[PDB]
Formats: sequence, structure tokens, C-alpha cells
Amino acid sequence: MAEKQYDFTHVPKRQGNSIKWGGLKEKELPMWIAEMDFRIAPEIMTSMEEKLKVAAFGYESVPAEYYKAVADWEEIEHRARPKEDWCVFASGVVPAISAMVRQFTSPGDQILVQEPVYNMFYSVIEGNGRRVISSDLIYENSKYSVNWADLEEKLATPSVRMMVFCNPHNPIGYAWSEEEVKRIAELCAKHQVLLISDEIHGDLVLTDEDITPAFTVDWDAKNWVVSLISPSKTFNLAALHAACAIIPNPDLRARAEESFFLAGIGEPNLLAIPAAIAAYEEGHNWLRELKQVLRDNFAYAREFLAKEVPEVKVLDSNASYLAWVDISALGMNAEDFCKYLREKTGLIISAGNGYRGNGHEFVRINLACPKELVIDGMQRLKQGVLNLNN
Amino acid sequence: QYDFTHVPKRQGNSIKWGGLKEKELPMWIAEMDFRIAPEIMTSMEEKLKVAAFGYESVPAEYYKAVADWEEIEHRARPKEDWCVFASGVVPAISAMVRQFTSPGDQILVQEPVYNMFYSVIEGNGRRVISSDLIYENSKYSVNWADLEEKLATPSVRMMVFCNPHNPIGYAWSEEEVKRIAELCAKHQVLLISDEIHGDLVLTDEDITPAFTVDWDAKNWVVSLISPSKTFNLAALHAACAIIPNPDLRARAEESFFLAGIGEPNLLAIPAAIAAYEEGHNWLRELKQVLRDNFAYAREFLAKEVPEVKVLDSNASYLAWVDISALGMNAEDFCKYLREKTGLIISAGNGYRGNGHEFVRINLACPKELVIDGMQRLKQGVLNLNN
Ligand SMILES: Cc1ncc(COP(=O)(O)O)c(C=O)c1O
Ligand SMILES: Cc1ncc(COP(=O)(O)O)c(C=O)c1O
Ligand SMILES: C=CC[S@@](=O)C[C@H](N)C(=O)O
Repeated sequence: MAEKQYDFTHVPKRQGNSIKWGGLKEKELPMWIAEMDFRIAPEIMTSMEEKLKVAAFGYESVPAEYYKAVADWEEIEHRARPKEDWCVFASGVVPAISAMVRQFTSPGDQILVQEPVYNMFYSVIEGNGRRVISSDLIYENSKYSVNWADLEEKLATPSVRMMVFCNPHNPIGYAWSEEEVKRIAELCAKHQVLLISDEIHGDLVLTDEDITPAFTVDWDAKNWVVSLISPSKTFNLAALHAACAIIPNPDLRARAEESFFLAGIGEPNLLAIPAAIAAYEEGHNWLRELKQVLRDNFAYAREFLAKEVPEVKVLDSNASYLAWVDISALGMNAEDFCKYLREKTGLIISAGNGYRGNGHEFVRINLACPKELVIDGMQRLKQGVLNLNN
Repeated sequence: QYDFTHVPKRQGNSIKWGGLKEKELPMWIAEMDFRIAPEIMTSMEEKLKVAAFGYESVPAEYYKAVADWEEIEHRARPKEDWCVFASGVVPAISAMVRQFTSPGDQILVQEPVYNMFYSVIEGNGRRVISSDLIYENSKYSVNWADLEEKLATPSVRMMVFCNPHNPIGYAWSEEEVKRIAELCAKHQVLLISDEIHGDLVLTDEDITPAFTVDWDAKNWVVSLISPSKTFNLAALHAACAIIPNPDLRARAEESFFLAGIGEPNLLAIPAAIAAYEEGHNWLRELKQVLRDNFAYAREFLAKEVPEVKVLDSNASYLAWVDISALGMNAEDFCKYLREKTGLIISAGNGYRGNGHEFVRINLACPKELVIDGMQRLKQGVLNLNN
């Protein structure tokens, strides 16, 4: 090849309290939870080791440099520069959603999602005492589509007060077109519904199709949107706890910031600021190479399952390092299949059940690991399927 | 064995030191101007070498380190099962305010007390009620009749207890903590005992954690701890709730997850474990520097600014200074001090109670900074008399 500047071959050796790699049995292969088995960009590491040299970790403000980095990143990577004053630090995307659920809806209000969607959406809606309402994505011809009439009918319902929009959508791995994003933002604005656009997979569109950040919608609807971003999925920094809400409406923004502070997610920890700035200032080259690795892993995985496991169907996706795999032909509830698969092969993938929708027919597989592990997992999956047919 | 002489060089986004004018001396916000313990630094450096920061569990090595630390430092040992990770003490209070009380309910504090108690009570739409600490003869005391009368009020549903008490720097006696816990249990009031200053008792005394009170009251208590104040790790975001009642504990744990404060960041677990397993020697050295600084502060002011009084305190690195004899509202005295001398201390007003007669001074800094701050304090008063 042309030499890659960075290391996508060696799996980082985690400490014992890793969710992905802790308490596994011998030879078990975790490909479920969405973190990478790649080392992070050395540019980010350098900024973290630099910060540690302070050797005292008192209270931190959010510097202008943080929002500048966020804005520069969105401009360069997605050709949509937010205003830096739109940006508000939050310690995490899901905690920010949870705080905005409490701040911008009332107990008993309904909050719209499009099932199947990220399981943590349900937890922060239901656990906060709001009610999930879904305009289900319709599954036909191996693709999901939106029932736009049903979506609007639910948005227009008085008790439906917020839409948590997954953009790109996890677990189906779909980066919405500009038209779809602006249509949903316009729908929300029309019906006075707050659009929370979870854009945490936005840097991981594995094609050149870009995302459309919600904050780029025109100024009728722009006052009704919040874009949520983080370096965590892009750069393998789940535990960094750095995120950013982009809220063009200044009063909404100040209220969300107040809700972040009140909840305890408004203040950066000791690494969040320098590590996120380094990621958004200097992570471009590493991300470029990562997407080349991911496209290689996906090309292999999709080709393998096409030729070798016709019992399953990998859905066409263009975003995320996660594959959404239809296992319906196995006649087995995804939760039962994933248990069986783990017991027989050691491969641990995500049952689709927790994403609701039709997720009980699907598994989600994380391909953000060295190709050796992709090959291992794909072969284990075939071994699991073959063991059923016998 | 450790460096308590040289102030760490912060990056620019520091709350205590960022954006100061030339030669300004901040002694207000409670973070130290000391290097952290090298044993903690070692664990952070090695964790960064993982070079990938995915999701982390709370290992029960964390709970074991917490239990061991409480036993060594306070002679009190919680059951590991009682322990729930939280990223911060104040956010845990805020979550428990939302989980365990209703909007409009009253939540009892003992003024003057930590300003952030008011922020999380009132910010969540609960109402602060205070049984004010009685201030007589330079000492604060509890009006036990008043306290119980308010705790017995039906709409008073929670007590946020500062143990040791910031800003006065008082580690309650065993009898005091038990009596408060008994009163809370008697009136079905949840006792949230903020013990974040619990490792900073400077006398030969020990705090009494709320979780040590006996089972006729232990079901009504929550102890909150963190290495933050002890080890100068405000930005680590590691803390722990100790909740003996398992029903409360399950509900508190869920409220932390929903708030976004239930999950450790990439350094919280190894750094806190290192602090609790290996920080005893550094803390022992810290306390002697703190006692030396308090002694200097008390002696200097007794000789030089006799119209002010450093309260006898047994806990924390925060001096609570009665300035009432200056005849000046504390907030105006602090603004005047900053403008005239560059010394930035904490006005007492924000702690409510009788806080307008007090300032709070952070002595967790090298002796040379204390000497400077005291000198500026005297100079400000001298200039007022001129
Ligand atoms: C759609 C979506 N939102 C949010 C998150 C995580 O957000 P955070 O950990 O910053 O709260 C993930 C995880 O990768 C995700 O897939
Ligand atoms: C009484 C008290 N509680 C809590 C805190 C800080 O809590 P948190 O861990 O939320 O920053 C402080 C600050 O040092 C404090 O003095
Ligand atoms: C004005 C001072 C802000 S502050 O120090 C809150 C603090 N951490 C404490 O211990 O009270």
C-alpha cells in the first residue's frame, strides 16, 4: 500500500475495568459496545500528557479555544461553520439530552424518536418520566424509510414536545440527506417541537456523502434545533466526557447551559478541554486513515457475509463503524441468537432488541477493530450459523 | 518527601489563576496551590498509556479502596455494597434533590453553609429552610429545638448536612452527627451528609460519617465523599455515595445514571484508587503544612490585624475569619481588598447565615503565598484607617 502514518493494527491493552474487554472468557471476542480497538491519534495523546504535567487539577473554565476548535472542525470536515457563541460544553451527549429532556419538556410529555434507535434514548426519556413515542422506520426491500405523514402527525401532537433525532442514525447507520434533515427541522419548528440532533456519528460517514448538521437549517427552523457533537465516537474517547451542544437560539442555549450546570455535566474534567481541542485541531489526518481502515473492514465483512452467510443480510449503511445485520431468516430472537453465538463461538455482538423497532430481527456488529479481529468475528459468525443448520 | 513549596503552573483556562491581573493573589476558590501526590500522578500517567479510552466499569477495587480509606482515615468502615460511584458530590446532591423531594418541598441546611447547597436546592425548585447555627463567643452551635421543629415540618423532606461544615471548618462530634441523624430518621427526613472535607481534619479527631450511625437511623442517611478536596483533584470528577439503605441506593444510583454522573471518565477510577490506596503519606504531609499555615494566619492577624478573628476550626484548609469588628460588609471588604492589594478572598455573604461578617481564606497554598496574602490583608485594613 501507501504507508499509513498511524497504527490500526495493535489492539490497545485495557486496564481491568474495561466494559468491552473486562470479564471476558478465554478467546472471547467482543464486537458489541461502540468503542474502537485502535489506539487514539498521537496528537491527542500528546495534548493529554502535556496537560498532566500541570500536576494539579483544580477547576477549569471552557476557553474560547474549545469552541474555535469545534467550529473549525465542523467547517473543515462538514463545510458548516457554526457560530462559536452557539457552542456550549457538555460532559456528554446522552447527559446533555437527559438535561434538555428535563429542562425543555414536562413530566408526562412525549418525546419522539424513530425506532429502531440507540437504546440510551429510551433510558433518558423514560427514566426522566417522559414518554417515548416513535414514528417507526419502515423496513421493506432491505431498507428503512420514514413515514413522513406519521412523523408529522406525532410531532403535531400537543404532548409531543421534543424529537431526539439520530443524525447519522444508530443502529441502521444512515446519514440523512440535507433535504431530510431540513425537512425534519422544519417539521419540528412548524409544530413548535425542539429538535435534538444527536450528531455523534457525524464524522464517521464512511463515504464522501456529508452529514447535514441540524444547525445549518435556515432561520425559521434554526431557532428550534440543537446539534450535539463529541470527539468520543470519532476518536475512540468515550470516557473523555467532552461534548458540545450547538444551539443557535441564544435563550434556548443559555437555558440548556444552565441545565447542564445544574445536572453536573457543564464543567470539563481535567483532560476534556486539551484533548478535545487537539482532536478537533489535529485529528484530520488520523480520521482520514481511520476511514480507510473502516472501509476496508466493511468491504471485507460485507463481501464475506454476502458470499458465505446468505442466511443474514447486512443492511446498506453509509455511516458509523457499526453494521446492522438482519438475522430474521434464522428464525431466532436476536437476544437468543446472541446468547447462543457467544456460548458456541465466543463472539459477542449486540442483540438488536434494545434498539426496539424491529431490532429483535437484527444484530449490531462493531467493525472498528484491526482487520484480524474482523476476520475472526466474521468466521465465528459463520461457524455459529452453520452450527444452527446442523 | 513532597513539594508543598512551589505552585503548579496551570494552563490558561484555570478558574483560580486564569485571567488574573499582574501579581493578583487568589485565595478564594477551594483548590490547592500544591502539586498532587506523585502516587496519584503515577496512576494517571500509566492509565493514559492505554492510548484508548472506551467505556469503563466501576470495579469493586474502587469500592474496596473507598472502604479501606474510610477505615484508615476515620476508623469508620462502610460496606462495599453501600458504595455508588458518582462524578461529583454537588451533582449527586442535585440528583438526589430531584429524586427524593418534590418541587416546592423544603430542604434544610444550617446557615452559614456552602453556597452551592443553595444553588442545587433553589436551582431545582426546592425551598431552602435553615436552622441557623447560633454564633456566640466566636463559636457556632446548633439550636436543637429549632432544628427539630423545622425537621418535623411536613414539607421539610431532606437535610443537606455539611460534615465537616464549610465554611466554618467544623468536624461535628460523634454525638452531634448521631443526634442529627436520629432527628432526621425520627421525622422521616433524608440526611444527605456531604463529607467532602472529611479527610482534612487537622486536629487529632476523626469525623463521624453519617453511614456509621446505627440502624435505627442508618436507613435515612447518605454519605458523600470524594478525593477532590483532599488531593486537589476538583477536575478529576471522582466521588462516591455511601448509601446503607439498598432501596435508596438503587434509586440514587439510577438518578446518577440519568443525570450523566454515574459513569467514570478515563482517569476517575485509577486516580481515585491511587489516592485512596497510596495517598496517606502525602495527606499526612499536607496537614502539617495546613496547620503551619493556619498557625501563621492566626498569629499574624492576632498581632497585626487584631480587629479580625480567625475562628477556631478543626477541619478543612479554609479559614473562616470574623471581620465584624472592621464594620464593613464582607463583600465590600473583599472587593476593596482585591482592588487595593490584589488579594482575592471569598466574601462570606454567599454562605448566607451571618456570612456578611466573615471572609473565607484558602490556606492550601505555599507558606510564602500565605505570608503575602496576610500582608496584603493588613495593608488593606491599614489603608482603610487612612
Ligand atoms: C447515537 C449515540 N448517541 C450518543 C452516544 C454516546 O454519547 P456520550 O457518551 O457522549 O453521552 C453514542 C455512542 O456512541 C451514540 O451512538
Ligand atoms: C461542602 C462542599 N461540597 C462539595 C464540594 C465540591 O463537590 P463536587 O465533587 O461536586 O465538585 C465542595 C468543594 O470543595 C465543598 O466545599
Ligand atoms: C468562593 C469560593 C468558591 S469555592 O471554593 C466552592 C468550594 N469548592 C468550597 O469548598 O466551598
